[PDB]
Order: sequence, then structure tokens, then C-alpha cells
Amino acid sequence: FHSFSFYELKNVTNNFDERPISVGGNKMGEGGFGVVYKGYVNNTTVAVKKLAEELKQQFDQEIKVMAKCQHENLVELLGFSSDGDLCLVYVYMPNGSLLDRLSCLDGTPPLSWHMRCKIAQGAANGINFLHENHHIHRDIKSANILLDEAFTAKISDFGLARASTVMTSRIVGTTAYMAPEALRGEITPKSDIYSFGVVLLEIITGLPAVDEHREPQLLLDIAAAIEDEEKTIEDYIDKKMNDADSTSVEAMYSVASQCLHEKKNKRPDIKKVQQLLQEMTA
Ligand SMILES: Cn1c(CCC(C)(C)O)nc2cc(C(C)(C)O)c(NC(=O)c3cccc(C(F)(F)F)n3)cc21
Repeated sequence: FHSFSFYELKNVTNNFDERPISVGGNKMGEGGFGVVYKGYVNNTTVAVKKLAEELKQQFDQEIKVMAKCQHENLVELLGFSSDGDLCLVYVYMPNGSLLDRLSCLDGTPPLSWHMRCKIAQGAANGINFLHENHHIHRDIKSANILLDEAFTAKISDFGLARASTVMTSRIVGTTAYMAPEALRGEITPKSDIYSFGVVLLEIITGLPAVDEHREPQLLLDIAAAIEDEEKTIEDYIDKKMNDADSTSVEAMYSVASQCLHEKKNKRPDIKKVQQLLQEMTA
């Protein structure tokens, strides 16, 4: 929408105070080749991404997409800055990232099963909208699903997004969430479905996708051993909730497992996911 100057964004972000908001600085998180700061423009609380070449691509990209695609489950951009490193201004997300809330970072209460089931549908409804509008996110992860005052899931980061069985030399995304074909250079909506299946797994277990100090390191692998009756979801169900139902949790593991078929073509499409996630909350 608007075109803020470096200096205003600078002045209302205490000169991009890299100290964390917890200490009473402005730094909220680090993502999309940049650092996200708390701002206060237009008498409203916002989020200001200062961008760390190809950089101008990921900037002007995140504008094009964000200008075409608005939806209840996608973050909204308010404006930007070119005047002296680039900046993007977004609507504040008071409950930050699903990752940070899943790990109860900074002491936030654990998310219920109920809140978890609505966050899953939200995230689906945001991807689907992306997929209906011939868009591939390429970076569906926990850290890219933000949470509002209502704990409504909002997908962020389209500075990697691409419009739509194609191949790319610039392989990019997050290893611990990426599909095999995406890992070898395939650009296919079917990759976004797999990543999402990792997110379903994080929602169910509360485990990060990678933990270098866990056996095994990768959540993907916990799902494989379960598919091989070497483990149970039941054993991994996050203990930090009191409302979880076995039927309901098993219904969501079901969607995940299908999302994580290593055969791109055996993966459900976003609508099947949307539908499956609905039928579970019935
Ligand atoms: C209020 N807040 C708390 C503190 C959490 C509480 C207050 C619950 O402890 N951590 C937060 C973490 C985030 C991150 C940056 C990791 O996403 C954000 N984000 C945003 O506000 C935001 C909004 C739109 C778009 C974007 C962007 F990601 F840049 F695309 N970010 C707010 C947060």
C-alpha cells in the first residue's frame, strides 16, 4: 500500500535495535534473508523486515505476490522502503511463529489440541489459496506460519515463492522440511504438500523438524519408523496438552503420512488435505 522512508522505519524501530524484544529491544525474529523488528507507524503496531543483488529479486517478488494474494490465512504487507538497505512493513502478528509457540519459547503457554486443529486448517486454507492462484511457496515450515491475536494461522515469506514438473539450478528451501524432488531441483506444488506434512508432525508431537541432539535428528525419520511399526505416534504425541483425542490425533497423522509419500504423485493435493483436516473436526 504505502511507501515509508528508511528513516521513519529506523526511528520507530529504535535504529533497528538488534537486542531481543524480551530484554526490551525490538528484534522479534530472523528470517527471509533479514531480521524482523517491532515497529509503531500510523499509530498501529507492525513488523518491519530489514533486508540483509539477487536480494532485490526476493524483495520485489514478495511485493508482486503479496499485492495479488490477500487471504485470511496469508500475512498482509502494509508497505516498504527503498530509500537508503530495503525494508518491508507487515501487520503485527502478536503470537509470533507456530514454531516458537510449539516450543513455548519465552514462556508462552502450550497450545491446546483445539488451537492446534484450527492452526492446521488455517495453514491448509492459506496454501490452497496460494495453489488456486498458481503459486508455490517453496518454504512451508513452522517458522513461516504466524499467529494473530485470535491464534489464526497466517503463512509468511513469499520472497522464495514462484508462479505456476520444472527444474532449477538455484536449489533453496529448508532441508529438514524439503521433499526429495525439491531437494534435487523440481519446482512442483506437490513439494509444498510434503513440507506441510512435516508441519502437521510438529503440531502433533511439539518436536522441531530437526534437533541435532535427538536420535533421530529428523522428524521425517520418526514418521518413517512409525510407518514401519518400529514406533507409535501415540508415543510421540506432545504431552503439553490435556485436550488431545486418539481418533483426532490419528486422523491428523493420517493426513501427514499421506503428505510425506516420497512419490510426489502419491501425495494428496491441497484440497484433499483441506477436506481431510475438516472431516477430523466433525
Ligand atoms: C510478537 N512476536 C513475538 C513475541 C511473541 C510473544 C509476545 C507471544 O511472546 N515473537 C514474534 C516473532 C515473529 C516472527 C518474525 C518470528 O515471525 C513475529 N512476526 C511478525 O509480527 C510478522 C508479521 C508479518 C510478517 C512477518 C514476516 F515474518 F517478516 F514476514 N512477521 C512477531 C512476534
